[PDB]
Amino acid sequence: GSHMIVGGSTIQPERVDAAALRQLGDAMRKVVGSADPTPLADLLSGTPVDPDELTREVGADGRQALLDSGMAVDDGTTFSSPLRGHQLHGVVVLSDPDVEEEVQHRWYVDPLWEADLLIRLMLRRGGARALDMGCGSGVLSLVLADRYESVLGVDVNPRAVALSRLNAALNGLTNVTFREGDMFEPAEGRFSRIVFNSPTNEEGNEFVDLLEAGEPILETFFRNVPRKLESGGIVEVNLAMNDYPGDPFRERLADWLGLTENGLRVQIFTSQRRATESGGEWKRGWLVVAPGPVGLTEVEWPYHDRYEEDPDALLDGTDRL
Ligand SMILES: NC[C@H]1O[C@H](O[C@H]2[C@H](O)[C@@H](O[C@H]3O[C@H](CO)[C@@H](O)[C@H](N)[C@H]3O)[C@H](N)C[C@@H]2N)[C@H](N)[C@@H](O)[C@@H]1O
Ligand SMILES: Nc1ncnc2c1ncn2[C@@H]1O[C@H](CSCC[C@H](N)C(=O)O)[C@@H](O)[C@H]1O
Repeated sequence: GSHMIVGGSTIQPERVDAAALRQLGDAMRKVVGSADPTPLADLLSGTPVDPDELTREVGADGRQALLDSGMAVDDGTTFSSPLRGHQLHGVVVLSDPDVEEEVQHRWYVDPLWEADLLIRLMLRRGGARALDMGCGSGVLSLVLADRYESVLGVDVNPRAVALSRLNAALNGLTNVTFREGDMFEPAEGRFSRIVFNSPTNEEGNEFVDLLEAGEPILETFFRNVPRKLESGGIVEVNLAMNDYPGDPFRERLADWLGLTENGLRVQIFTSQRRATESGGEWKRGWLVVAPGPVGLTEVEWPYHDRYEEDPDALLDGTDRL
């Protein structure tokens, strides 16, 4: 048909018993991320697999649970999966494979481009109630679930809600809730923790799709953050920022947050930057709202480079700062 097919597959965990899902999840903990792929690990890496082999490893029920949830598809001979398995930070996560923009369905889910990294940037603290805006595959929500009494994930992509729910089910996590909706609209009450791996990269002000929504989505997030955040609470945001001549991002951010009016402390840790036509600058960085002296600070923290060199060096970094 048309070429934008990756990310349109039907995902339906509610079609399977939660016990079957937690068993499949247990099979996945054994083999996903381990070299010399078993049948199940190779299925979750995108290779066609004989169901005979797959059956010996997860059972006949496990084999049906893969088909009924949509984790696998029966060609005729073999089984294939439209998703990819990951195992990190104590959790097992499925998501779409990493592929080029041009073959991305409008419901394509973040293939975990920065999730492992952002999880290492996250303050290791815990508390009452966490929110994960744009939760995608649910990966950030599943991690936070370990140190928060409850976690709410929100995404406007109904495929990502289904996938998030599947992944929670695979890990047998019971304190995680996902809702479909537009930004804060289904997030009732306040939160002691808010995390946002934002849909922003090189699109500037332009809305391109659900993964690159333009600066307007950041303005909405940050304008509404003060009424969503508990006193003493913590916001963390992965984002792309654009500085234009006489028009720096950090100032637009201050207005959105009502920085002085709300008494907020905001630090931006900038990791990558490149000059643009307009004479201004593109940045990628990590923004944290946390308690302390009212104001906005910006530092250079090349955490993308230090990640390539030694990932565990990033643990408790924002705490040290
Ligand atoms: N190497 C090939 C890949 O290159 C691009 O991948 C980008 C990611 O997009 C970007 O992720 C960030 O930008 C997304 C929007 O682009 C946001 O939604 C997301 N929250 C945010 O973390 C990473 N930082 C860097 C990576 N090079 C393409 N997009 C992708 O199709 C392609 O396979
Ligand atoms: N208006 C909106 N309301 C809620 N989520 C939105 C949104 N617009 C885009 N998003 C979501 O924001 C997510 C950004 S990608 C990050 C996904 C996941 N948290 C991870 O780290 O891997 C996407 O899933 C996208 O669907």
